[PDB]
Amino acid sequence: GPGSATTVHGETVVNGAKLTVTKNLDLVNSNALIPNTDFTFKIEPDTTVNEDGNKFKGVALNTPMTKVTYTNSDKGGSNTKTAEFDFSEVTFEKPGVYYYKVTEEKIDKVPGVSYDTTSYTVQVHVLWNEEQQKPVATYIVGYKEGSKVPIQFKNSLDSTTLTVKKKVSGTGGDRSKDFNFGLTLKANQYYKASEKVMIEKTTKGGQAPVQTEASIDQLYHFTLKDGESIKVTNLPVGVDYVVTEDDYKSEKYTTNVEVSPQDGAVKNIAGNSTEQETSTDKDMTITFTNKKVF
Repeated sequence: GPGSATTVHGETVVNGAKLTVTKNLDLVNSNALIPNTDFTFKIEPDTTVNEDGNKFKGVALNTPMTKVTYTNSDKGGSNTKTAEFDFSEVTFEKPGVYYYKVTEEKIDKVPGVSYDTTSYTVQVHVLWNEEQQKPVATYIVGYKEGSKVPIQFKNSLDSTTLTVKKKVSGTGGDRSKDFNFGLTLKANQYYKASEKVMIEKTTKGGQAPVQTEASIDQLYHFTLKDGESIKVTNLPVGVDYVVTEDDYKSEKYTTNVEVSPQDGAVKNIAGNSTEQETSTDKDMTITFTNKKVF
């Protein structure tokens, strides 16, 4: 090489018959749990092409779908995964640019996931190869809306919060009494047993909010005084749950429950426990009112 420079008499080889598809899972809550699921990608001959001497409709692949898989254990990781399409076995009859469309298939929709609807046009440049004595997929160019770009799909993972509050009313209500509660989050296919969600308890005085963890499929015990709350801060969407307060009728309390989703319709339950609710993308506030009079 010139002076102190170092000369490499060739290059790193790129496989011009293979196309990488990248999945980026975009978390609205950076602490979100990662659901067990696939993302599927399909490649199809582009029908919209004007078939002249150089441009061709793509030749259909034998395996026109590929996928990436996510599991609960990916949490904390990069949340980027790759798959690949292979064009090496595709028989091209003549040199040309062969056009395909690459999309993400939203077949099994996961609660709280927003699916990328991007459609990439992919040009497979197929050049005559003197060695192999045939037309060969030589390089691949993909583009979205007027820039040649790596093929990436970006799916968004939303999650939610559940806030449980205690309110004491009546002239007989003890505002310094601790009421006992249980929270159960039920496991499903997306989020298995023992995965943990984050819980913050706020008390009304000088102490800062306290952090704890609750396991899916495991009863979580907590207490609340009037005007205190807990908040599940990274509750996944699609998760069934029950909140119950102990029975305080023998201590002369009446208990009612208010189930209030953010922009939704408030729900009043005379009694002691929520139904089995299912978490949605809306923040849920559940208030237990304990009333005592003379």
